[PDB]
Amino acid sequence: AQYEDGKQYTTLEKPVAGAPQVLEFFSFFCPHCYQFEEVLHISDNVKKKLPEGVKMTKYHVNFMGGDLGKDLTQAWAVAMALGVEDKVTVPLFEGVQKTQTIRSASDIRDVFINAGIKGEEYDAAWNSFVVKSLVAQQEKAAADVQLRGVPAMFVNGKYQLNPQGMDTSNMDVFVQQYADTVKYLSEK
Repeated sequence: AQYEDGKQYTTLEKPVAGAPQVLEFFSFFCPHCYQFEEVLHISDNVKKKLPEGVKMTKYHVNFMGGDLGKDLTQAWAVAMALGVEDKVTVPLFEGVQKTQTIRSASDIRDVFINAGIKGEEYDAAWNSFVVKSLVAQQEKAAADVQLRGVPAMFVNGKYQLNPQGMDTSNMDVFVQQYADTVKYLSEK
């Protein structure tokens, strides 16, 4: 067939019940994740081709970057809670990987402040139980699929995207194949 298990995607032998429809994992330390997000815009091109009624979830992971890595998972929880993902994703990626000006939890906080989130409102969220449960959600979702590398995308807790089975000569063409594959998997 045109889409083949083991080629553009794989099937989890241990499917995850109640999993988000489309679930993407990343780390702000992850070089291919910087490419995915800042250069290829995978999340965005996938979303624009998703069927009606299929929602997209994106979670951060702990297993890169040690202590700062965990701070970033908590910061991403804050971003989700406040709904400012689209204001902090670029400066967090560039702060960690481009300028390398993010070295501490305080430096992460600076990104949100510069983006216009008020200090008290960031700090309140950071220390909130709603953020603690969002951190838990992120950790649980990664645990459920035994996650060991990023970037990664999962559809309905059953299928895992396999971008290595795709031509990267042209970036535009790769992105649309990736997006078309997610849409196909979503209609399965």
